[PDB]
Amino acid sequence: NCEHEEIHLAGSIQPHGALLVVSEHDHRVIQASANAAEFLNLGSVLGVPLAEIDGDLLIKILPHLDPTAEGMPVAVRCRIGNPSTEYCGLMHRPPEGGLIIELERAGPSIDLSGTLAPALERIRTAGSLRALCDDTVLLFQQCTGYDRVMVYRFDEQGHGLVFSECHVPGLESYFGNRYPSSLVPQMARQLYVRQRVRVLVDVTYQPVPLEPRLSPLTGRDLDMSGCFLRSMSPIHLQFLKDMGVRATLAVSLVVGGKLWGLVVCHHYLPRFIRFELRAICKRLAERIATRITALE
Ligand SMILES: */C=C/C1=C(C)C(=O)N/C1=C\C1=NC(=C\c2[nH]c(/C=C3\NC(=O)C(C=C)=C3C)c(C)c2CCC(=O)O)/C(CCC(=O)O)=C1C
Repeated sequence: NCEHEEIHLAGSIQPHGALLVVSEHDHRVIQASANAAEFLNLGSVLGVPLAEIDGDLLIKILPHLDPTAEGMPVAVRCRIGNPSTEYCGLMHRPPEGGLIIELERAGPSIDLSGTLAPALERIRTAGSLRALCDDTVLLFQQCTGYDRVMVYRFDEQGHGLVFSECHVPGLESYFGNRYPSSLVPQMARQLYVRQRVRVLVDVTYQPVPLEPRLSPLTGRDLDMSGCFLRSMSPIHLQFLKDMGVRATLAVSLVVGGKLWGLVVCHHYLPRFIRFELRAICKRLAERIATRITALE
C-alpha cells in the first residue's frame, strides 16, 4: 500500500454538516469548519462561547465533561441559529484537541416499520455464508435505498472480493469482482474497526477546511477519526469517480477485532442517511458479524 496517508488528519469536512470543537476548560469554540456560521445561521462561531451558540446545548454538554462519566459518543437534539433550525449534534471527545460536535440538519427519516421485518426474517433463516451475505445486501438495499449494495469480503490473501451484490435493474454487476488488498489499506481497515459507518454524500464535493487547521490546544492536526463528516482520501474519491459512482455508504463487518469485510453501497446521485439509520446500519452489521463468526 498505500499505508502512509494519515486519513484521520484530513483537516476538512464534507459540506453537508458543520463541525465545532469546544474547549473543555473555557467552553469556547476553538476550531470549526469554515462553513459553520453560514450552516448554523450564526454571525460567527470561532472564539464564541458555547453559551452564545446555544445555551441549551451548553447545558446538555456540561455533564459529558465529567471524566468519570463522559457518556460519549452521544447524539443530542438541539436548536441553533437565528432563524432557529433543529439539528442532531453528534458529540465525541478525541484524546486531545477538545470536544467535537458535528451537526446535521434534522430532516425527513426513512420509515422502516413495514419493511425491516421481512428482510430481517430472511437473514434469520440463512443457513450458509452465501445465504447470509445475499440476504445482507437485500436487507441493506431495502433499508437504505442505494442503487447498488455489496458485501465486500477480504479473502485469505486479503484481496477484496465482491461476494454478494444486488442492484437496481439495468446497472452494472460488480458481483465476483476481485481486487488487490491495497485498495483498502490496513490503516483504513484499522480505522473502520472503530469507526464503523462512513457516508460519502457526493464524491465530487469541495472539502470545507477547518479553521484554524491546527488545533490551538496541540499545535497539531485535529484527530478526525471519530468524525462522521470527515473528508475522505482523494485517491479513494478518484477511484469512485473513475467508476462513475456519485455517493456511498459503507458499514464495517468486524469479526475478532478485525475487518472481515464491508457492506458497501453505491448511488449514482448524491445521497445522505441521517443519524438514526446510520446507527441502525451499524447494529445490523454487528448482528450479521456474530452470525458470520459462528459460520466459521
Ligand atoms: C494504493 C491505495 C489505494 C488504491 C490504489 C485505491 O484505489 N484506493 C486506495 C486507498 C484507499 N482506499 C480507501 C477506502 C476504500 N476503498 C475501497 C475500495 C472499493 N470500494 C468499492 O466500492 C469497490 C469496488 C466495487 C472497491 C475496490 C473501499 C470499500 C473503501 C472504504 C470506503 C468507505 O468506507 O466508505 C481509503 C480510505 C478512505 C477514507 O476513509 O478516507 C484509502 C486511503
